Amino acid sequence: IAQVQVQNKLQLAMPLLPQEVQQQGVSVEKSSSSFLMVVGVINTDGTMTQEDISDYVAANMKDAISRTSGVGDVQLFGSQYAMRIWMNPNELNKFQLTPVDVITAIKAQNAQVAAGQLGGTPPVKGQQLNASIIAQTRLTSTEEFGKILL
Amino acid sequence: MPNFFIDRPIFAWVIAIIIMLAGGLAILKLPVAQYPTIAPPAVTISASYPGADAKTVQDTVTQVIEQNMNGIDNLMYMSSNSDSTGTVQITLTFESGTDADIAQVQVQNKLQLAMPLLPQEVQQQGVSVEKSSSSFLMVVGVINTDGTMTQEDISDYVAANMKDAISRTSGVGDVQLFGSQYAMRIWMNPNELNKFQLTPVDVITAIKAQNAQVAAGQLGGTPPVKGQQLNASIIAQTRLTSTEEFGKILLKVNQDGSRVLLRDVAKIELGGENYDIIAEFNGQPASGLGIKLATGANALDTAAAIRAELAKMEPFFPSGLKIVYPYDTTPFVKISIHEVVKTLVEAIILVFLVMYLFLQNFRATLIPTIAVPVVLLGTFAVLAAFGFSINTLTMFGMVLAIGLLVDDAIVVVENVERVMAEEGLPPKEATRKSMGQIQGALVGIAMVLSAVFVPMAFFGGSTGAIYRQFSITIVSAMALSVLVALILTPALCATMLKFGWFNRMFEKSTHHYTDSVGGILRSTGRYLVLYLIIVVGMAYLFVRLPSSFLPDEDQGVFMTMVQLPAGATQERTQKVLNEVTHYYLTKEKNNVESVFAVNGFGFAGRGQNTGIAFVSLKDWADRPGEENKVEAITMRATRAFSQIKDAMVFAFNLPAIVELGTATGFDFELIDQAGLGHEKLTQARNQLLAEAAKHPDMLTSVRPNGLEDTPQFKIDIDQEKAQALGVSINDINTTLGAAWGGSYVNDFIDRGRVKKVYVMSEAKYRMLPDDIGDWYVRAADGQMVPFSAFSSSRWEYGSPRLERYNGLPSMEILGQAAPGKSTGEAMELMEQLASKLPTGVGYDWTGMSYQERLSGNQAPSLYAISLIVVFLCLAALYESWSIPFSVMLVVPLGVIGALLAATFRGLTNDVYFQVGLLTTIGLSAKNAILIVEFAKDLMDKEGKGLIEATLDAVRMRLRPILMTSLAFILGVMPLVISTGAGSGAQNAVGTGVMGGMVTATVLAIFFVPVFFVVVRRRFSRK
Amino acid sequence: ADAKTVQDTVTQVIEQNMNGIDNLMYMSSNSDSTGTVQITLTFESGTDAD
Amino acid sequence: TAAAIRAELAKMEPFFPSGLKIVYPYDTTPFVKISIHEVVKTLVEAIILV
Amino acid sequence: GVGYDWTGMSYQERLSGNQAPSLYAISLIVVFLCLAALYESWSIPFSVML
Ligand SMILES: COc1cccc2c1C(=O)c1c(O)c3c(c(O)c1C2=O)C[C@@](O)(C(=O)CO)C[C@@H]3O[C@H]1C[C@H](N)[C@@H](O)[C@H](C)O1
Repeated sequence: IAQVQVQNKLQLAMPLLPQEVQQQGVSVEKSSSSFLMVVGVINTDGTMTQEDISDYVAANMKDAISRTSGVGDVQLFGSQYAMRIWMNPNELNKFQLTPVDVITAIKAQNAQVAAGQLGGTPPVKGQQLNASIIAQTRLTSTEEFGKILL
Repeated sequence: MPNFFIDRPIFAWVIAIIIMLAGGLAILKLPVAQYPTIAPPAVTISASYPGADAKTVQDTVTQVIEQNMNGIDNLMYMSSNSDSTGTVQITLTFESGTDADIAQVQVQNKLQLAMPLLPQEVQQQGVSVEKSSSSFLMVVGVINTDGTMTQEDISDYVAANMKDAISRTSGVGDVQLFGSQYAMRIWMNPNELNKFQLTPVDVITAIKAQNAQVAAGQLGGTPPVKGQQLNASIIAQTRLTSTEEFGKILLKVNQDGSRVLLRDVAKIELGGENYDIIAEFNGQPASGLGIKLATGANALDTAAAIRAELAKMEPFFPSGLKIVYPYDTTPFVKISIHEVVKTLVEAIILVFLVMYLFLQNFRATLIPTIAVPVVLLGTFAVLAAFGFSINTLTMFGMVLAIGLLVDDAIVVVENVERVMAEEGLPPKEATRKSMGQIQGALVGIAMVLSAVFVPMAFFGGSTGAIYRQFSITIVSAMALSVLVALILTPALCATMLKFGWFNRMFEKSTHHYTDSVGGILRSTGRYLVLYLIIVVGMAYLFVRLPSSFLPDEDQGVFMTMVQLPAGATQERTQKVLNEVTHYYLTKEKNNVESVFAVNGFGFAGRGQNTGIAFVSLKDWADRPGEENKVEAITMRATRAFSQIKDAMVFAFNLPAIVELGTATGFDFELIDQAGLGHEKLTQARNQLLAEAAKHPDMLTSVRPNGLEDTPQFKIDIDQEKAQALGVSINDINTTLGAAWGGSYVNDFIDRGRVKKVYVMSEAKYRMLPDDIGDWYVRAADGQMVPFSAFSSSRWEYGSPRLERYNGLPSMEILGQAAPGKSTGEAMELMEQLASKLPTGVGYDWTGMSYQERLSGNQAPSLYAISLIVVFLCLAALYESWSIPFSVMLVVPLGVIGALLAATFRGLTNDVYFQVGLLTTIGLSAKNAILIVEFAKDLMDKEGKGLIEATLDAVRMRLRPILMTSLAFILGVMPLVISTGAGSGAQNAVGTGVMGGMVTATVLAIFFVPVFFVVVRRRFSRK
Repeated sequence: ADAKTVQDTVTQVIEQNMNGIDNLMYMSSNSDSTGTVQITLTFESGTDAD
Repeated sequence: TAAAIRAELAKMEPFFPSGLKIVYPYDTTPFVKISIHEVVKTLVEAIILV
Repeated sequence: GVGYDWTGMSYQERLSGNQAPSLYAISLIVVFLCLAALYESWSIPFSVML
C-alpha cells in the first residue's frame, strides 16, 4: 500500500507536469536507501568501451534485473545509447536553420506509422486478398538520421 | 477418554450435535463452483491502435511498455504478443498464490507512467490491465430470428440494456461483450470529396469542432455585484446525437453560396466499432455476453439469477430477442454434485446391508449410520474453516474418503460383538474393554495416516493446489473420524447394543482359513518368496502405468478449428464456418444443439484468416452411448472435416480444467538474446524444428505456435517530393491512415450514452493496391495531388504477429512427449537440440514446463518423510525399532490390486488414481496395526505365545477386514466404475480402489500374520 | 454548462464498471451542474478498506 | 533476492559479447551469509565442550 | 415502476432488526445444549430453559 496510496495522489498531478518530465516518466518506488549490492561488468579484451558497455548492460541486463522481485531499484553506472545529434551552430546559421527546424525533421523522417489494410477490415461485396499497408518506418542507424533531408 | 465417555454418553451426543450443526451453517456458508483456483494469477495487458501492423505495434507499443513493467513484486515470467490489427496482449503470470488485487494494481499502476510515451492514438483507446481467465461461468448469446437485426443492432442492444442488468447480480464477477455498441460511423469517398478539394483531414477537423463541449459561466456564483438575483447556468455547445445532425457539417463554402456538407463527402450511419469478428449462432446474427464467477459465490445460485434476470426483461424491445445459452458450466456441476452425495448416501446403505450379514443385529447397523453422517457433516465445517468450498475436487475428495469413514465405524461396534460374544460382560465392559483394545490403535493410526496424506498438500504449482484440495479433505475427514469414533461411537453403540447357516457357515471358513495359515507359518518364510514376486511385479507396473492430470471429461460442449490459409479473408472463411455449421447441424442433429462459431478469433491470433467454432450438444440423456458422446462426436467431425479444401478445420474436446496445464505436453519458447533479428530467430526457429522431426524416437510433434511471414504491401512516402510539391507529411500520413485504417474522431451521445465516432472511407475505395490512387491530398496551394505524386508501392514479406518472452523477441513452439517416452526425458532432448543452435538464440520454458521443471518431481522426498514418520509414529504405538517394520510391508500388497487397472482397464497414473493409491494404503496398513496389536496384546499381556497369538490375532479379525472390505468394493463399483456421462474422474476415483482393495485384503489376510511373526522372531535369533 | 451531460459521460461509465469488487454493499452516486461527480462504494463491515 | 539477481545474470552469461565479465565489487550478502554461519559452528562446537 | 431501500444508519438499522430472531434462537439452543453436557441430563436443561 503506501507505494499505492502515494501514486493515487501523484496521478492527479501527472497532468500538470511539464510534458518533458511527463515524458521522461516520473517514478515512484519503495526500497532501502543503501544498496544491496553492486555488480561490475568490465570487459577483458578492451573489445568495447566505457560507453559500449553501458548501452549492452541497459540494452541487456538492466531489464530483468528491475523487473525481478525484491530488487526494487537498480542504479546503472552508465547510460544506455541514444540517437545523438550533437548540432553545430555556424551551420544551421549558414543554411539558415534553427534546431526547431532540425527537430521537426526528426519527428517527420524518423517515425512509425499506421496505414490500414487491403482486405479492408469491413470489406466489399466479394473479395479475396487481404493484407496490411506498411508506410513510414522508424529510422535505424547513425546513417538513416543524418541523411534526413533538412 | 472413551471410558470416561461411555459413561456419560449424554454429552458425546451434544458434541455430536454441535459438529453436526456446524456443517449446516457450513453447508450453507459454502462456495460451489466447478473447480477452485488453481492457475497462477496472470495479468493480461490489452492494447489497440487502429490499423497498425506488427513492428509498428511492437515498436510503438510493447516495448517501452516492457521496458517500464519493472518493480512490481512477485512476478514469475512475462510474455506478449503484437500482431497485425492493433493488438497487444501482455500477460505476466506471477508467483504461486500472490495477491491478484495487489499484482494487477502495481502491474498497472506502473503502467500509469508508461503512458506518457505510448502514442496519442493508443492513449485514447485505453490500455486496460486485468486478470487471466478467458472462459468461465456461462455465455449467454442474443439472437434475432427475423433477419431484422444485423450483428451490431444486436450487440448494441445487449450493451444498451442488459449488459449492466446482469453484470450486477449476486455473483457476476464482471460481464464482457460479444459485440460493440453503435458507433458514429462516417465513410468517406475520395471522389465525392476530391471534387471538393477536401482531404479526410478537413473531414476530421470539422467533426472536431462541429461536435464538442465548451465551458461557460453561470450568472453569479463567482464573485457577483451588489444585490444580484440571477444565478443560472449558460449552456454552450453540445454533442451531436444523430446520423442526421452529423450529415450537416460545413466542410467547405465556395463563393456561389456553396454547401459542402459531410454526406456530400461521405455517408453517416450507425455502425459498429470493430468490424472484424462475425459472430453467429446457428447461421444467425449473434451477439453473446460472457460472464464470470464473482469470487466466493456460487456457480449454482449465480446461473439461476442470471437466467432470472434475462427472464424478467424479454418481455421487451421489439422483433425476436431470443436469448440462448450456448454454454453453461451449470449441469456439469449439479450433475456431478447430485451423483456425488448419491455415492455417500448409498455407500452407507451398504454399510447397513453389509451390517445384517456380518452381525445378526439392527441397533448396531444403526451405529455406522449415525456416525459416518456425523463425520461428513463436520468435514463440512473444516472445509469452510480453511475457506475451501464445494467443487468437483473437494467432492470426490470425501468419496475417495468414504472407505475410511465407514471402516472406522464398523471397526469399533464390531470389536464390541466380538468381546460381548466370546464369553463377555454386557454393553458396559464389553465396550470399556473392547474400545480399550482399539483405543490406542484408533489414535496412533491417526498419526501414521495423516502422515500418508498431509505430504500431498505441499506439491508444486497449479497441480499442488488440486492435491491440497484432496489432501485437506481426506485429512480433516479422516482425522475427523478418529476423534468422532473415540467419542460418539464408543458411547453410541455401547447404548442400544445387545442366515440359518451363514452364521456357523462363516464360523467355518474362518477355522478352515487359519489352518491353511498355521501351515504357512510352519514352513514360515515360504511365502515371503511368493511376496518378493508381488513386490518386484508392482515395480514393473509403476513404470508401465501411463501419466496425467485429470482425465478429460465430456462437458456437453466442444470446438471446431477453422484456419484458412495465408492471406485469407472473412467472406471466404465464413463459408468454411457454414459447413462446420452444416456438417454439424445436418450429419449430426441428434447431438448438435447449437453451433456458436466466430471468425476472427482462433486464439492462434486473429484476422479474417481464422475463426473458431464452439458447438454445444444436447443433454447427455439424449445421447445414449459411446458414439453419441464427445470424444466420439468429435471423432467423426475431425476426420469428416479433412476432405475440406485448403482450410484446416479441427474439432476437439476442451480439456479438464479449462484454465490450466493441458497436454502432458511441453511449452518451449525460443528467445532472441542479441541483434539476431526476426529473421535470424526465424532461421534458428526452423532449424531446431527440423531437427526435432528427425527424432520421432524421443517422439514428438513440435510446432511454431504462431505465424509465418506473409506478404505486406508497402507504401513508402517520398519526402523530397513531398516538400517539393507543397504537401505536409502529416497530411499524407493522415489521409492514407484514415482512408484505410480509419481513425476515431471524438465522441458523441446516443440516446443517453457516450459512444465513440469513427471516420474511415467506405470499403469500395479501399480494397486493392490499385485504389491507392483515388486518394488525393490538398497541398499548400489548393492543388489536390495524388499518391504517385510522392509515394511508391512495393510488396514485402514480414510478420503478422511477433513474439516476445520476458522483454525480448522469442518464438513459441510446443509439442508432445512420445508414445513411448516421459515429458521430462522429452524436455531434455528438446533442450539438447536447443543446445546446438546459432549463438544468440537462447531458449527457456513456460507453462506447464515451468511447473514440471521447477518443483516437478518430488514424489520421492515427500514420501521419504511419510515412510519415515509412518515408522517413528508406528514404532511408539509399539515400543520397537523393528516391530513396526511388520505393519509396513503391507504397502505393496495394496498397490498391485490398484495398478492392475493397467492390464484389466485402459487407464493411467493420474491424480484421481494416486489419491486412490493413498486411501488404499490406509485401510491396508491399519488392517496391519489392529491385527499386529491384537498380536502384540496377548504376547505383552497374557504371554499367549509366539505364534499362538498371530493365529488367534488374525483368528479374531478376519471378520472386520472382510466386513468393510465388502462394504467398499460394492461402495465403489456403482456408477463409480460403470458410467455413461458426467463421469470420467468417476471411473478414475473407483477403478483405482476397486482393484487396489481386492488385493488389499485377499493378500492381506494371509500375509500380515506372516509378516508379524516373520519379524517378531527374526528379532530374537541365534 | 452540462447537466445530464456529466452523469452520462463520466458517472455512468465509472458505474457500469463497479462490478466484481468483493464485500461491496451499495454504491451511490450523483452528477452535479458544476460537473463534479462522486461515485461512492461502501462495503460489508470489517472489510479491508485499503 | 541476491540468489535471484545472481542467478538471473548467471541466466544471461553464455551470451554477452566477446570478453565481458560480470565482476562483483561491493556486495553485502556473503558476510550476512558467513557471519550467520560463524555462529552455527559455535552451537555444534560448544555442544562438544559440554 | 418505482421503489426504495435504506442507506447508512437505516440500512444498518433494518439489517440489525431481522437479525435478533436468530440471535436469540441460536444462543438459546447453545445454552440448552451446554447444560445437557454439563448436568449429564437430557432433561435438567428443559427445566432451566423453561
Ligand atoms: C488470453 O485470453 C483469451 C484467450 C483465448 C482466446 C480468447 C481469449 C479472450 O479473452 C477472448 C475474449 O476475452 C473475448 C472474445 C474472444 O473471442 C476471446 C478469445 O477468443 C470474443 C469477443 O471479442 C466477441 O465475441 C465480440 O464480438 C468478446 C471478448 O472480448 C474481450 C477480450 C478483449 N481483448 C477485451 O479487451 C474485451 C473488453 O473483452
